[PDB]
Amino acid sequence: DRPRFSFSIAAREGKARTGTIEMKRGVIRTPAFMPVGAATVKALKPETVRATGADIILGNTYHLMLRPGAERIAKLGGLHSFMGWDRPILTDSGGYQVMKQSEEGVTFKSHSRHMLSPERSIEIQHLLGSDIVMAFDECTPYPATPSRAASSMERSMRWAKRSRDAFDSRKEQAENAALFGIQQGSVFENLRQQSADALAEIGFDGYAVGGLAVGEGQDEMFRVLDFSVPMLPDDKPHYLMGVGKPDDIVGAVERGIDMFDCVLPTRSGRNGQAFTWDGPINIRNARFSEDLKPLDSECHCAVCQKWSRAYIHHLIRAGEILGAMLMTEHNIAFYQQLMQKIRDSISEGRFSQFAQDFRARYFAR
Amino acid sequence: DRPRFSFSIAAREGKARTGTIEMKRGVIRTPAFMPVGAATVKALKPETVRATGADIILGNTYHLMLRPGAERIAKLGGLHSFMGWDRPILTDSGGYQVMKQSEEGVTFKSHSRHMLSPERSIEIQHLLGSDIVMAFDECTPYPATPSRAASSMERSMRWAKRSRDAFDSRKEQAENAALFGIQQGSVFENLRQQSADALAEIGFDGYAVGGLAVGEGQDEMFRVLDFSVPMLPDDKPHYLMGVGKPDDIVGAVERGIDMFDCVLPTRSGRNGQAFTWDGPINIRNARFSEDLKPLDSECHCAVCQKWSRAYIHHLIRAGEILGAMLMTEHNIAFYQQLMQKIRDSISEGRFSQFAQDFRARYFAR
Ligand SMILES: Nc1nc2[nH]cnc2c(=O)[nH]1
Ligand SMILES: Nc1nc2[nH]cnc2c(=O)[nH]1
Ligand SMILES: [Zn+2]
Ligand SMILES: [Zn+2]
Repeated sequence: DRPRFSFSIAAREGKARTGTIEMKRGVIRTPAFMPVGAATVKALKPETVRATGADIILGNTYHLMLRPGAERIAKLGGLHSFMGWDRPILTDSGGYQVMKQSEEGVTFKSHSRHMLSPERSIEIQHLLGSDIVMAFDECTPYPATPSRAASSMERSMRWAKRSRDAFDSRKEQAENAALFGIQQGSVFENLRQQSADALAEIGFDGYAVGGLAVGEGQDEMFRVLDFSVPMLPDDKPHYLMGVGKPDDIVGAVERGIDMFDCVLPTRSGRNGQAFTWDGPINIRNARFSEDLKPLDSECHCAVCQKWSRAYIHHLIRAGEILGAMLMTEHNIAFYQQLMQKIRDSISEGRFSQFAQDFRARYFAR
Repeated sequence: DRPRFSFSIAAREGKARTGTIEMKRGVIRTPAFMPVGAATVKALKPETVRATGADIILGNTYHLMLRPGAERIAKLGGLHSFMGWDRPILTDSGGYQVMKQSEEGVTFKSHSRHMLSPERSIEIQHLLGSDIVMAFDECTPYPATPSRAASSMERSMRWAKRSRDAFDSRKEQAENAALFGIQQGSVFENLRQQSADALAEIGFDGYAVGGLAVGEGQDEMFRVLDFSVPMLPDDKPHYLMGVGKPDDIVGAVERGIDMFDCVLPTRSGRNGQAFTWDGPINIRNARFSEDLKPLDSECHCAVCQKWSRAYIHHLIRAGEILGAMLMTEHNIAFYQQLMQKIRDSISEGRFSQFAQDFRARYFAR
């Protein structure tokens, strides 16, 4: 009864947009942050992930195809049933993480040798029962010569067409899921343009900006976004893969990005870093040992309603699992509250002021 | 408004009893199992601990006096506030875990040298804000000569009197908390009798059987319980410290024990062992990789409502925190459901049949 995929832009401010993606398993409010999930968002039950405000999570073809295996997950009823998350899941395509390359695909050894190709990647994502399927692309190293960036991007575009065809051949997948293409081209405007043109000629439900989670720094990332995002179709979602810190997200939204994923909130949380509106803090630091305030005194999350910095400091220093649980829940909730403030401010025509106020306070520390 | 400590026996069957302990922070249904908590029941939020049915948890003087420190916990508002558990907490006294002994107390080095004595143990437990305070006792090694068991037990009884006096001197503690004595005497009936007599002459709110979590095996433990529990005052709770496996608990209840604590459900859970009515299972075993049944198909816990053996097998093999969370919640819930079945069967006059049926199925596997 519900739409397969319908993106609607409710409001804009500059290049920023806010809206919704309606899918069969739920609505995704944009700009959106996707928590990253080995068939788990680390240290969180799915109900807790949802309680933080997340509408969609990310799963990884590369990990799940090895453990527990794609056919096995399908036999067990699909990834949603397996992990107990009934809302949308976006799966990355696997070629990027895994990085022997050839025109056919990539061969690799598990940490046993396996192969991935556009066709196999689409099939794996089908067996998992993904809602948003990513085209199978190639990682371009950074830095790269223009010529190597070009040949990598061109192979990715041929693989994008193969991904489109494989997805469209599987009628249940094409009826129930969406397919996103991935723009490549390293930091080079002409290659980014050729990549955007190729992807739009194939046609996708959404367009990711790939190849920018590669250590280039925020200034260069923003420079590339400045020219790259306008090349993508305006009427489809724009997904910046693997980004990022809170300020990266704000600046990327200012440049027209609608969707994000990053391991930072989960990974940092486990390692004692909590995100706050006054910047990140390292909860293991001695200065928190008697601090009865919550991690952030404006955060609405359940952790900040119930436990102090002092307690969480104690747990993390003791290596206690509950410490990782509480830090991760707070960090994912912080990211979701950031996205909510972004959405509300764009809707209300005050996103420019929000971004300025956010940066002033976040970097004052 | 609520009672400091009121034990009522509602029903009996043989030596088994069922009833309630009313305290200021809540009611404890007996026979009771206390999950063990570094100011956390490992991998569980307090609300989850409560959702499993637990009425009371155990905390440890020895660990908390070093990390984060007893004065520090008191400055932060007490252990209940610090960890977010508002119901009763029983604290062990520290002398046992820590095991230089003298009549004054025990000196030890942290894994810095510290001292514990009856007076300091009571003070630490006061600073933590414990509801049930344990007398400061000595660990008798197993095996022990009769003479060494006697001298150890006698020192423990002198320390029990010092514990009583220190507790009674602190009027807020004596008004709001309860004090339990600990019977010692190794495996020797005459020493167990002398110990029970000394404790009853001092007078306590409850009586623990100490010195039986020492590797003697179930047959010998039961033999000692057979004569030791009847020596304790009938009208106060009987607490078997550090026990045990499900069958240990059932047999100990048959011998008049009302309260238990053990790390098994939490520790085993993290290491992949799940308790079921058909005995323990090792969820990492290959036989569970495609098993869509829950950990136990009769268990009422939230884990068994929502996730399969196959998923939990995957999580534990992957080293995922959620695996430890789910295993621990299920195991603590299993223990609580065991206690509930024990309480109901005693109340209904069918505990003998329950124990027989339980053992037949648990050991059939
Ligand atoms: N498939 C894919 N995933 C990514 N995650 C971060 N960057 C990328 C990329 O370029 N491609
Ligand atoms: N204090 C104390 N704690 C225990 N836990 C298990 N056995 C004992 C004991 O004999 N004394
Ligand atoms: Zn928070
Ligand atoms: Zn269960």
